[PDB]
Amino acid sequence: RPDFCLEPPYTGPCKARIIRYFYNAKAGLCQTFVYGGCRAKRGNFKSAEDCMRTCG
Repeated sequence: RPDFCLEPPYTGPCKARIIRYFYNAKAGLCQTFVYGGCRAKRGNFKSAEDCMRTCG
């Protein structure tokens, strides 16, 4: 599990409301967050599956 998996999700400064996934280490599963559309961090996934495969 890369360290980026444990960094908090980042919405960023753009104004869209795109649902993305992040790994919640406490819960042990990937959950959703609202992404603004630009300046994403590494722990920003397009599906629960991509998220679980990388961070799970």
